Amino acid sequence: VPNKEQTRTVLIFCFHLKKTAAESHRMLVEAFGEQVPTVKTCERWFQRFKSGDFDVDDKEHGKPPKRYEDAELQALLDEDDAQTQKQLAEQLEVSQQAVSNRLREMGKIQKVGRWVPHELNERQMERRKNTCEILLSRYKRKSFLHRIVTGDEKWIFFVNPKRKKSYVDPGQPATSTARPNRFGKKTMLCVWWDQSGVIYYELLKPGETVNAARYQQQLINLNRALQRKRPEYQRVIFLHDNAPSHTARAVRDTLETLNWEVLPHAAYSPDLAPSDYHLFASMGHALAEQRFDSYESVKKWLDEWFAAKDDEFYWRGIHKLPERWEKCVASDGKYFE
Amino acid sequence: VPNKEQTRTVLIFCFHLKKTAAESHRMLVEAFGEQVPTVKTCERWFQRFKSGDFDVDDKEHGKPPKRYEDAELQALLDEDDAQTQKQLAEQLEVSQQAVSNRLREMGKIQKVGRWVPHELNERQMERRKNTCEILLSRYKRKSFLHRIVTGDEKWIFFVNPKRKKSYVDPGQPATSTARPNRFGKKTMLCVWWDQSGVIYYELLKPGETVNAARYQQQLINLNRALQRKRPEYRVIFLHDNAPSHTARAVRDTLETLNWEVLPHAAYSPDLAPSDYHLFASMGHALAEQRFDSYESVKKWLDEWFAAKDDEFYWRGIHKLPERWEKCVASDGKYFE
DNA sequence: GGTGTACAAGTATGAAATGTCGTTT
DNA sequence: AAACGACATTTCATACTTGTACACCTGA
DNA sequence: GGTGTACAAGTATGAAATGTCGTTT
DNA sequence: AAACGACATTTCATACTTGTACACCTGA
DNA sequence: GGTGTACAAGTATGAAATGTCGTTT
DNA sequence: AAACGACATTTCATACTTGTACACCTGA
Ligand SMILES: [Mg+2]
Repeated sequence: VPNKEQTRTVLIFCFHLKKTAAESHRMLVEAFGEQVPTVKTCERWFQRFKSGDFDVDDKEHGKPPKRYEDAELQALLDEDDAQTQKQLAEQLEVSQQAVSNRLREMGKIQKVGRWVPHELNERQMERRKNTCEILLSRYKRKSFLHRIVTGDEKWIFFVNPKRKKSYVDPGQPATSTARPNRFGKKTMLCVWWDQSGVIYYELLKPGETVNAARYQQQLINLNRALQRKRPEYQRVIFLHDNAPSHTARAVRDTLETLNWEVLPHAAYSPDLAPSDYHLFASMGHALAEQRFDSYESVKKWLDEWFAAKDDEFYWRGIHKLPERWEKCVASDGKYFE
Repeated sequence: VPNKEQTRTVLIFCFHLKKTAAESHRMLVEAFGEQVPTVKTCERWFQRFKSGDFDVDDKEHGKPPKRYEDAELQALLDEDDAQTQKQLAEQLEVSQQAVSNRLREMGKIQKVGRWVPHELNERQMERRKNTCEILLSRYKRKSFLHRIVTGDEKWIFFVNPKRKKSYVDPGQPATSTARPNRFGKKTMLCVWWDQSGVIYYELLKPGETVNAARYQQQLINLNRALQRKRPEYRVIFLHDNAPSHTARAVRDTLETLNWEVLPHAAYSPDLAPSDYHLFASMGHALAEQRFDSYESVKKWLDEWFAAKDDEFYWRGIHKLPERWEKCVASDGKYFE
């Protein structure tokens, strides 16, 4: 028994044993059995050989025509980066599966879009832009992160329920997890800090609130702790979000009469807020799947964490603002990647 | 020139030509060159033919021994269905990458879990098993759907943003969308329907509320409507154990109509036809939809409920049995 | 920020598959 | 000459390992 | 409850690869 | 006989097109 | 929804324009 | 009719609570 390839392999052999084309077939036939290629084929083969050849592979056959240029489909991506296969299958007068494949046939993967903080509008971006433009402007003259202190305020739900992803045979159901209670115990901690480390942190009582005075009282307690915890600082650059409670007529005056550099920070720019993006964020993660039995436990936890984190950490967080702005700007104020 | 495959093929030729090993070999050298297998080899090859073992392909040779047996790592899935590779790994003293694959090898894929309403306290489940148990029992006797009217209430924000999914070259930004303002312009539709269709529905104006008072009034308008649209009508009202629904006030407001309060277990939106099936459809339907006007909403709703094929409603109300048959056989823990 | 997966590219396993050689036929 | 009967010495789909690449999450 | 992606199977291109056959040497 | 022009006859990777299968959404 | 200022718009409360009196030419 | 001082009694410029609006977090 021979085949269709190894077969022709033999004629190469013959071709080197000088046995003439037709000559070879003669053996070839009698070699195995009549059920084999023709003479003609061997002449052709030999003909192909004489020139200096060898079947690297059969040459590409005839194939139907591409029902649609390749980039013709790439145009659409260019228009709407995120459509559905079904959608393109229509714009292309094709099936969807069809597109499934062309897509594979090109780098193309499917990614989910980032969620972003707000529909920033003209005037808002414009603000951001400059803001950084400036801060960044000064960060060049010289580093003042070295003397800047920030802090913001974010919740801490007593139950971070994690949706669990599980490994299993297809058609097999995954681990189901119980939704969170939209109205359950949650303390609203707020903290301040700077490059060298944290500074002072209060954890409100479950269901507590921050008022204009409330705020004030806090800076104060803050200060007392600051001076003691921080030598050098005995100006200091304060950076906090344009809340309504931080944009307090009183506090503006409780701050001024306290003397602190009220560092600017555009509206809706939490990606410009270290406490936000780098600090809370870190927490965010390891703040997960975690459940909190009692308020004290949370504080209990807040402490451990805050501590363990090598001084380095914070440094970075704070020492990011540069690049952060640098983006804020280059991005023309739009948020950024 | 030849190779290893083709070569072997030659000694297939030669064989059949009653040519000898040490003979085939001779040719083989004069054929291509001296850069051809060892005569020895041929001989060996020959023996393989005496048996007719026409070597179709080579044969698996040396290989390291499996570090960790197969159903071994699979036995850890049986414990915690969903661990991380880094974790299964670190329990089989083997690199992670390593795992990725043995998983890959076994017909194993990862899929994210289902979300579900609430943790059912040992007790809370008992409640459900019976509640169903019973209805299900009542159903065997008679088919009381043909007269079942239910309704629950659901919000409707004016903007419903959806994280977008874009196609592009690896490492590349996907078209991003801006977060929904959690607090914002939203209405609060309230509707009742039955197997045959929708009967009546109010859409409480922006930042609206509901109080025993209000509901009564609703329950009532409902009736009116119900009657002028539903000839035949006893009647079975199925509605969640809200606070404004378990109020003695309305407890009477219903009694004063014969209306049959069907039974129902707390934390059980998955037996709320009005919920798991009516809204449900609507949900997709409201995707990425924007509403510039409170009326625009009322508009859509109308158009929609019109659009809905009659049968659809039926199905929703006829799922009820299967649903319970499940409800029970699951012991309360919601199903799937 | 912090993980989690899966490609890419090295490092061994180890029994073929081949080779070398002295020895039977 | 033509095989053999022993060990050497190449061979090469395996199992695993580092090394990355990179979708995505996390703060809003 | 609804829809979006991809693994199956079929199925018509259509030119390279292969056949059949009467010339040519 | 050996091989070549000439007009028929296969092949086989393609490009799509129905069928599904099934993760994951939605309702909460 | 939570918390603030800036401003429009219904109210208490204090200060001019008036009204009622009693008294003398 | 005349023209005061004294107390009422209405009027009206003006110092309080109220009640909307838009703003910035957030997103439970
Ligand atoms: Mg409800």
